[PDB]
Amino acid sequence: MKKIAVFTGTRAEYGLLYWLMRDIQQDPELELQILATAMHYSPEHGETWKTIVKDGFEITESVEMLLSSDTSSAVVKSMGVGLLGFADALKRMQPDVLVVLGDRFEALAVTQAALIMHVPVAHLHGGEITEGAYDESIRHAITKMSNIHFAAAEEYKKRIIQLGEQPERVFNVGALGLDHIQRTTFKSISELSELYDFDFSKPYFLITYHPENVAPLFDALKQINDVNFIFSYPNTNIVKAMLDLKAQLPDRVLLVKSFGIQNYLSVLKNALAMVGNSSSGLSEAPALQVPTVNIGDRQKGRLRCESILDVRLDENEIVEALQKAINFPPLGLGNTSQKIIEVIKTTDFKKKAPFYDLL
Amino acid sequence: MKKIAVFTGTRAEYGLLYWLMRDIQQDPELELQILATAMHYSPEHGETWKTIVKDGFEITESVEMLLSSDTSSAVVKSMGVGLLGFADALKRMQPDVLVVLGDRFEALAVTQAALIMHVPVAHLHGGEITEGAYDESIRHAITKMSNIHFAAAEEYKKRIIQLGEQPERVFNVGALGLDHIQRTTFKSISELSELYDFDFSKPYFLITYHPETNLLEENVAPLFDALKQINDVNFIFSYPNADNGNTNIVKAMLDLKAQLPDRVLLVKSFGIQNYLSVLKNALAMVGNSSSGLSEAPALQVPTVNIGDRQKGRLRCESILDVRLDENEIVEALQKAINFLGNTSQKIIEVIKTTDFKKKAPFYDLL
Ligand SMILES: O=c1ccn([C@@H]2O[C@H](COP(=O)(O)OP(=O)(O)O)[C@@H](O)[C@H]2O)c(=O)[nH]1
Ligand SMILES: O=c1ccn([C@@H]2O[C@H](COP(=O)(O)OP(=O)(O)O)[C@@H](O)[C@H]2O)c(=O)[nH]1
Ligand SMILES: CC(=O)N[C@@H]1[C@@H](O)[C@H](O)[C@@H](CO)O[C@H]1O
Ligand SMILES: [Li+]
Ligand SMILES: [Li+]
Repeated sequence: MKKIAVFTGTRAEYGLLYWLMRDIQQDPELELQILATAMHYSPEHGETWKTIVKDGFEITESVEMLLSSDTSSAVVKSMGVGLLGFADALKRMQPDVLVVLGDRFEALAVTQAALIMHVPVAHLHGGEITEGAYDESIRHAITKMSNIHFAAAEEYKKRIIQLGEQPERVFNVGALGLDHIQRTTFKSISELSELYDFDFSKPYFLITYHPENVAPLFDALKQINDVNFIFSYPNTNIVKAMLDLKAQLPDRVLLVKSFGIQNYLSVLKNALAMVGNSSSGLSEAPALQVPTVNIGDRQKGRLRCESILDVRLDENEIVEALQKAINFPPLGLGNTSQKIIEVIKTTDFKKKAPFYDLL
Repeated sequence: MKKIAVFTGTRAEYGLLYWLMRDIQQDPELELQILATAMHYSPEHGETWKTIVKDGFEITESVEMLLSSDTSSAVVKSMGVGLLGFADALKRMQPDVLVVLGDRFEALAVTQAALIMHVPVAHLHGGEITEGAYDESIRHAITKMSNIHFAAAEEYKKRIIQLGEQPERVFNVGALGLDHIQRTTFKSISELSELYDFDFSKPYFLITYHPETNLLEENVAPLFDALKQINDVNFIFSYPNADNGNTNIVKAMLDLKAQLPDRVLLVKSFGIQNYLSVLKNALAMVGNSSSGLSEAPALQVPTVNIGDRQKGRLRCESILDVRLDENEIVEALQKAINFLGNTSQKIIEVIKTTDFKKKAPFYDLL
C-alpha cells in the first residue's frame, strides 16, 4: 500500500485534481491522503474545504494559513504559517508521495517542506509559461524541488528537461482537468433549459472574462445580432458591466452564479464560441470542439491550436472574431489520471535524480 | 543612493561575503543594509552576529529563527519563523536589492520572501552541484527566484543559463571568498597558539563535517574511528551547521574530545581570518565542507572530502574523494600526512551599471 497525499490550496486546482483523487480513492493498493489549506479556509470564497468533504473525500490534514490582508508582507507571513502547519501535517501523514499542482506560493511552501522532510514530490503542470508578477519563477522553483514531473504537453516536458530534470523523470500525460471532459455525463439542452429557466436551444455564446475598462468588450457584443449570452461569474468593475447588459436586454442574456463543473461543461459544449480570457478557453473549449476567442493576454504563454482566435481588448477586433466563430490535441483527450497513477506505480522516484546537463 | 541589503545566515557565508559588504559600506554611493539570521543567533553555533558587529558592520535587521529540535520538521518550522520575520524586516528595510549567497534553507526562505515582496535578488554561487545535500535543489530553486546571478566559474554560469536565466543576467566573476587571499592578512602559528591556547606548531588536520542531508541514516563513526587510528597529529574541529542531523556529529566530536583532550581543539566558529589562518597550516582539510574544494586548494592544502555532500563540484588534483568508510578515510589521511581577487568590485560595478528590477523572461535554449 502506497500513501499518496494530494495537496490542495484552492477550489479551482482541487477541481483540476478531482479525478486523480477519485482514482486514488477507488484504487485498493493506493491510500488517498489530502492536505487542504490556503483559500479552502477563506471566508471570501465560502470555505471550499466543505466542497471537498461533500464530494466524498476525507481531509486528512487541514492548515489554515492565509492572513486577512492585501499586502505582500502578509503573503510572506501566510507562507510562514503554512510552513509551520505543513511541518506537523507531513510529520503525521508520512506520505509516500506528495502530489502538488501548479505554482501558487502555498505549493512552493509545501514542496520545500516535503523536500526537507524527504517526502517525494510529484509536480503537475511544470514547464509552463504564464507571465505574472512572479508565478513563473515559483513554478520553476517547485519543479527544481520536485522528484517526478507530469507535464501537460511536449513543449512543457522539454522545458522541464531543460531545467535539469532527468528525462526519465518527466512525463507528458496531458492536462488532468480535461479528464472531466472524458468522464462527464453532460446535461442535454432540455435539461439545462429547465434547470436555468432559459432556452439553450437558440444558440448562444458562453463568456467568462476575468479581471486583468472592459467597455470594448460589452460594446462589442451589443453589435452581434441574434445571439444570447450566458455568463459565468469572474469584480464590481466587470460584474457591474454584465449586470448593465442584463438590464438592457432582460431576456437574451443569462448570468449564472455558480455553474458547477458538470453544468458548466454542458453549457460550454452547446455553444458557438467560448469568449473571454479564462483558462477554460485554452483547454476545455478545444476539447469540446467549441471555438475560442481569447481576449487580451491573461492567458499569454499557453500553447495554441487550430481553434484559438486571440484578439486584443478593443471593440472591432472582437466583433469580427465573434462572427468568424459563428462561421464554422496537445493537452490530451482526458485519461491523464490513469497515466499518472501508472507512472507512480511503476517508477522509483524516492530521491532527487542527478542534475541533467544538456548535450 | 541605492540600498544594497546583504543577507547572512551563517558564519561561513558571512566570511565569504565580507569584502563585498565592506566595499559597499565604504562605497559612498551605496547604502549597506544587513539582514542577519539563523546560525548567527544560536548559542550552539557561536552567536556569530557578535563577529559581524565587531567587524564594524551595523545589523539593520535581525531575525532569530532556528528551532532547537534536531529534526527535519523543526527545520521546516525554522524556515516558517524565518518567513514571518523576513516579512517585517524586508517591509522596513525597503532594499533596492538583496544579495543572497548559496543554498541553505534560510536562504531559500529569504529568497522567496524577497520575491513575493518584489525585492530583486542577486544570487551568488548558483549553477553548482552538491548532490548529497538538499541544498542542491534549494540552490536551483533560489536561482529560479533570483533576478541577477553572480557565478564562480564558466561551467556554473552555463548551468544557470540552462536553468532558463537570461544570458545578460548571468555573470562569471569568480568566488567572492577567495578575495580574502589578497586582501586579508593571515594570523601566524604563534598568534593562533596564544589565541586558542593550543600549539599549532604540531601537525594537525582541520576537520569540518556537516550532516549529508540526502543520506537516510548518517553514522559518522567511520570518520572518528578513522581519526583515532592516527598518531602524533592533532584534530581541530569547527562545528557542523544547523541542518538536521548535526547533534550526532557534535556528540561524536565531544566523545573524541573526552578521549583525546590534549590532541583535540573544538571551536564552534572561527573568524574567517582565523579560519583561513588555521586552514593554511593544516595537514589537510578533512570533512565535507565547501571550503575543502575552494579555499583549501587555493591555500595549497590537501583535501580529504568524505561522502557526497560536495558531489558534482569542480575537482582538482589535490582533492581526495573517499566514502564514509573507516579504511578509505584512514588511508587518505595517511597519504595526506606522508607526502584573481577583484570579484567584489566586479559585482559592485555590475550592480551599479545594470538594471535587474524585474525578472527577465524564461530563456529557452535554441
Ligand atoms: O460557474 C462556474 C465557473 C467556472 N467553473 C470552473 O472553474 C474553472 C476555472 O475557470 P477559469 O478558466 O476562469 O480560471 P482562471 O483561468 O481564471 O484561473 C474552470 O475549469 C471551470 O470549469 C465552474 O466550475 N463553475
Ligand atoms: O569555522 C568556520 C568554518 C567555515 N568558515 C568559512 O566558511 C566556508 C565554508 O565552510 P562551512 O562548512 O561552514 O560551509 P558549507 O560546507 O556548508 O559550504 C569556508 O570557506 C570558510 O571561508 C568560517 O568562516 N569559519
Ligand atoms: C556559502 C558558504 O559558506 N559555502 C558554500 C559556498 O561556497 C557555495 O558556493 C554555495 C553554493 O551555492 O554553497 C554554500 O554552502
Ligand atoms: Li484507494
Ligand atoms: Li556606504
